[PDB]
Amino acid sequence: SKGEELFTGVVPILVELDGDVNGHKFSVRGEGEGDATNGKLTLKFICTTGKLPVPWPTLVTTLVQCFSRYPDHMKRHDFFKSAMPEGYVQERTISFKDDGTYKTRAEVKFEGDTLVNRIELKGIDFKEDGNILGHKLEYNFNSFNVYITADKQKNGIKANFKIRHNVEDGSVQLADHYQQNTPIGDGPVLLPDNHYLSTQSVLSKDPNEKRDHMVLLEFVTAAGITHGMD
Repeated sequence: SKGEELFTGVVPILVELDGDVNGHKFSVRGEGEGDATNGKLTLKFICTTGKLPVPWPTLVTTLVQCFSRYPDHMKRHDFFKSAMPEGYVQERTISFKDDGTYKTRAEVKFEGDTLVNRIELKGIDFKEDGNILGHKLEYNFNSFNVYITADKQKNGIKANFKIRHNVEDGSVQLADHYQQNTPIGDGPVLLPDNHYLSTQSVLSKDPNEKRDHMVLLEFVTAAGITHGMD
């Protein structure tokens, strides 16, 4: 790509999310930076409307897979960077087992030198005293493999995967993710062979921050392609 060239160094990131879950309206803003060469990013998120009405871990996947490290032998399979700078639309349905559903639409693109993720999230049918609206989820995350496939009649990619959030009573809350990404612009993109993204996330708190917030460190490497060396 020349989309690839845009990620050779450290890139500033801005994330803005506008949310509505059972009529609770909220906003989140995140800032930090990404380094695709090492598949690493660092971000701090603030709930700008006050107290966040859902648990922070439930928003992680919604809150820039263009910062994945693709190994050399797999560069031909990186849709996310090939869509830059014009970007891509990322849509999900996140279905919480025995509870509500989030639907998300985001545009991920450059605005000047900053990579921007701008999201709208709508959440419906949540149980007012279930694990989500009742804040019964632990503050932690885990590592996941996200399987990527080429959209079979169209010009983007797809992914489905399960996130498992720990609940405070020792159980797990499932969040089944269905994802589609499609380019904003018109010019050629890379359509990948089947592979996956090996993802790891660590959450923390800033001892000096008294707003409702999440600090996040993430490492993401692509894997699972046998051919393309030398």
